[PDB]
Amino acid sequence: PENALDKLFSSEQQASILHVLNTASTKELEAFRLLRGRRSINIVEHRENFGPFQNLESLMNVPLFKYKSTVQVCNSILHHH
Repeated sequence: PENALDKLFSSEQQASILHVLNTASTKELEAFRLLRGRRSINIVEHRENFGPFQNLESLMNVPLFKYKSTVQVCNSILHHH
């Protein structure tokens, strides 16, 4: 986890992003431009079938997320939640 995506964020920043990923509706997620469309549905359905996100790296398990796009999504949620 020393090389985890999560290490790019402080613990409080990580908690703030995870809270949104774990509680926002698809409509609320689509307010983040990078999540408009299928990504928003994917986050909500993944958390329902696999559980709430415990770390940000876990977003790479969601279709349509890669490392770079995960970082960019998290940076947007951090600033605009």
